[PDB]
Amino acid sequence: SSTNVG
Amino acid sequence: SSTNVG
Amino acid sequence: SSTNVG
Amino acid sequence: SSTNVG
Repeated sequence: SSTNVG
Repeated sequence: SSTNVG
Repeated sequence: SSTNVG
Repeated sequence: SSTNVG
């Protein structure tokens, strides 16, 4: 899984 | 899964 | 699954 | 599944 917040 | 917030 | 918020 | 919010 991956979570990316710019 | 992936969650991307610009 | 994927969630993308611009 | 996918959810995209511009």
